[PDB]
Amino acid sequence: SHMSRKIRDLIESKRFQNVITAIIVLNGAVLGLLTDTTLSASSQNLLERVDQLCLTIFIVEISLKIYAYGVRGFFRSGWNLFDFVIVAIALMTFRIFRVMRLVSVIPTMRRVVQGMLLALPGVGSVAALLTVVFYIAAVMATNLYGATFPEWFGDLSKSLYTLFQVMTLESWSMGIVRPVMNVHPNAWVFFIPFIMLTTLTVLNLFIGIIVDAMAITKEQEEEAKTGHHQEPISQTLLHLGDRLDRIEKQLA
Amino acid sequence: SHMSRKIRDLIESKRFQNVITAIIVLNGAVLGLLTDTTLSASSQNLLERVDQLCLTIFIVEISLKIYAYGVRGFFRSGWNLFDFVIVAIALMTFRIFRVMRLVSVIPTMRRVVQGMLLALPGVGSVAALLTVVFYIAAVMATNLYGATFPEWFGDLSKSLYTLFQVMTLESWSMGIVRPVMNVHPNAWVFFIPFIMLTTLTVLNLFIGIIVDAMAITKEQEEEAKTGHHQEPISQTLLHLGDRLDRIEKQLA
Amino acid sequence: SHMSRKIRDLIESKRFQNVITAIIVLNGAVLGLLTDTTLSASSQNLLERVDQLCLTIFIVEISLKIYAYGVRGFFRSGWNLFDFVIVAIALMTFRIFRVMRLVSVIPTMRRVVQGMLLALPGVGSVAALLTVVFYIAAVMATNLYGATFPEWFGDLSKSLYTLFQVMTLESWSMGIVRPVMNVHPNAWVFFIPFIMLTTLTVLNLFIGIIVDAMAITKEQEEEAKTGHHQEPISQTLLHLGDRLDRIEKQLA
Amino acid sequence: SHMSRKIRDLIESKRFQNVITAIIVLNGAVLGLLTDTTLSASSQNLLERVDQLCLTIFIVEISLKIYAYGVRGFFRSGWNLFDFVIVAIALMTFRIFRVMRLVSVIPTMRRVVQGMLLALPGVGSVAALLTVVFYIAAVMATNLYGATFPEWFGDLSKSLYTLFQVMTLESWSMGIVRPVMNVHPNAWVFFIPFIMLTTLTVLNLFIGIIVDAMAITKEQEEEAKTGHHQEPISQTLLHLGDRLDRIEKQLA
Repeated sequence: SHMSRKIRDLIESKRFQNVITAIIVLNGAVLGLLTDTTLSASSQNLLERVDQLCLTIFIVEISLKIYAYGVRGFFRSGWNLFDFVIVAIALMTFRIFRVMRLVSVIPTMRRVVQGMLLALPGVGSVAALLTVVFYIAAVMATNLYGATFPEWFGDLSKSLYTLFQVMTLESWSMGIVRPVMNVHPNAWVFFIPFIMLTTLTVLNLFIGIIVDAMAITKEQEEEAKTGHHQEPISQTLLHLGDRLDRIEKQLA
Repeated sequence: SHMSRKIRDLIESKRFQNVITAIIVLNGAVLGLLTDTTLSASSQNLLERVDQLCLTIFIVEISLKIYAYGVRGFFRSGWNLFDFVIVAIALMTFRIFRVMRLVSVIPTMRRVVQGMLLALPGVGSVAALLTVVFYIAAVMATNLYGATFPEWFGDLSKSLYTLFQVMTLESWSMGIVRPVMNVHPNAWVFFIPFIMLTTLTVLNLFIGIIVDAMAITKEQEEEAKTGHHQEPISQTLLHLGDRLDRIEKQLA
Repeated sequence: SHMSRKIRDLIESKRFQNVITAIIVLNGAVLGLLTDTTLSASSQNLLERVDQLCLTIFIVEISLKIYAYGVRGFFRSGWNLFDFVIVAIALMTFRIFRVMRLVSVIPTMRRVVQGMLLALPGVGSVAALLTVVFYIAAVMATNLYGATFPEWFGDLSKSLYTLFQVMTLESWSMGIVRPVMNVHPNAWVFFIPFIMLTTLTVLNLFIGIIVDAMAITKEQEEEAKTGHHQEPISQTLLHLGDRLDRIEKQLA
Repeated sequence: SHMSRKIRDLIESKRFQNVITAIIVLNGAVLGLLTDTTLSASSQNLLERVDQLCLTIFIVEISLKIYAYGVRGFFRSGWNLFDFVIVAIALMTFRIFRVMRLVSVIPTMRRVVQGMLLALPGVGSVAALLTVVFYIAAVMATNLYGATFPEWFGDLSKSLYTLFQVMTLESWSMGIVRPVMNVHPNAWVFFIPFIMLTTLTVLNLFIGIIVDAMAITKEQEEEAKTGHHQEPISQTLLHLGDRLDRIEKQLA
């Protein structure tokens, strides 16, 4: 009650954030050392104890939190939920995903991720268009080339894999298209438009994400620092037409 | 008449759009399953029936439309025409192109495509410049390298293919230019400027398309939601000089 | 005199521009057909006559021009000069460069090229920085790797070639850096920073050219259509502070 | 005193800058000629003398400077310090780094570098996010693939190297992922998301650096030319609301 409020003053301090950070890093360094196959059984045992400890400190932390905010208002944050699952799941195979908590706990990092997630809706149609082009290209490539080139095109899955490699431009010619053209001389009529269209569309997708993500993140950094953001130049002129219509009705 | 108007209320509903969408997807899923060579004759027969059905539902749809708008005002839309050809052509070899109708029927997808098409005119000159550079490079590479490297440069078509691969940077050095230089030591004087100029110009082309397409699509999304778009800051200041010249002539 | 002025009305017409264009294309198509080694001697002889003709029409054109403007005011245009050299040089080895005249004669194409040239000064320092990084990297790579990898690094020229290939990311790892690391295990400490720095800087160079070129070309298209361009929003507000300081000194 | 002030008039002249530049270039040309292994002992001896001379002229220069500004106000500039270390270090293995002084001495070049350095803080979080993704990916790839593919993934360092190559898209499929999938058929589920996420994030990182660096450098070029820069449109409208609130309180 006064307890509830004094704990939150802990939870929300600089020093406590620094301590959870330091433990994420330590847990991460330890999962890193464990990839090393040459370790003694004792070394591995130790490292596995440091990990147990790290996981334990996280349970407390989360408890401190589920308490000092209650079940309703902890689980009202996606980051709390994510922190929750991440930690809880470890009480039941890629443990190293725990290092993602550097993102949930460091606010400037969290704001980068939020900008990117929030940008995803407005490129949904560019992405769907890419999806449709892939699907169509993969069906045609399977029918065209599957019998003569089955490792690359022998079924839909193979085709999609190969076309993704082709869109990334990786050995698309020496490794895929020239060998195809030795058997199907006009295959460039398929592959060259595929490349032009997917590279255009994937860059549209990337640029749209990045331009929006950056604008979102920047507003969030403003709000977090000062409680508000910059009004769009649009509003500034909208509102400049409220105070000019009034200065003209005054001026009569 | 009241019929004409009640059908359009169908045609233009949310639910009917959802139903045509669902049938495109189904037709697409089925052309996908058909790429699989291992299918029984019965399985193939069935799938081919589902496709026949899908095509049939599309004929009705289009009929519902050519009617409820008349021959003049259906064929006044490029999307209707495209839908028309796409569907009609199937009554006479890449059927999977029918999945492009996800674009013509879903409005946010249609607006992405429209932005891109509408951006094409204003990069026409950058594209023509790329075309001219290719043509010249391919003539020179044929004359320079065609006799000693005929698989890559033996004729104009070969040269253009190879240069396109070179502009995409795919094995341009280990696979093409170093082998060329073993016979023609100064060939880097050709290939390195080619790469610098085409990569600059193709990126100019891509960026111009994308920046314009995005601005067009965004206005179209505004118009579609609210019947108008944002006036350019330019007009907002143009018009701010109409109301400032009048507030100064009032103020005398 | 009235002749001078009536010729210019030819020179500057739409139809005459279309005719010079058509001849450039024809000359280009013919230099293209000549790359084909299989041609009869008669075919080659003919084609070579069409080229002679094309060159001749260009001499007239230029004459019509050097006349109707005089030696001083023809050679006052870089495009006229370029047209001049291009054509004159053919009266004394890459003839196909004549197709560059599509650029000098078509105004929208000329404006693309002008934007790019005019953008070059303002990226001069980014380019010089790239140059310095290359030079330093190539000296170090020669000293580090020249004795053990002389085909790639054996002298300064080899090094620069290889590093250019490395900056384009072409086989930089499977083909160059992994083989280097088998002999020099820490070579990634050289190559990975090289890549990060040159890819950052070359993209800075590209983006700077393109952003400026596009703004320049767009002003030139405005001027060419209407005799003026859009004032920068800056001037529009500068000038909005001239008419607001006067409306406040009026308002006293 | 009047000496102090007359020397600075040297130090800060155009001609003296041109002379230090010319000596950097000469020192650089000479370290370049020295990479050549075929040189006589006399040639090498000479070149090594030209370098000794170059280094000597630099000691004077720096002395002229440490004097005419004093120990406090020379070492108050990062460029002076950099110049200082660079030159002093040569009095005790990559000498060619001395050519970096073209950057410290030429002001437009220095302003390019400053924009880039100054842009680094505001992408710190995007970079940290890339770092975290790498670290996690490398731990997982080591555990997943290290035993079956130890040259690429056998330990954390190997994994990071390979993943960096994969993010650059260099042979990522023909050279790494297809061979991995022959043993681990679902490995595309790891590698394809890795590529999508790192290419998105590294481009975010690059674009953020470049957009900021260019805006910073451009303000610095303004300040250096005229003692001030352009006020942000924001301030121009902020301040346009100071003079509109006063013109409305006047107008009462």
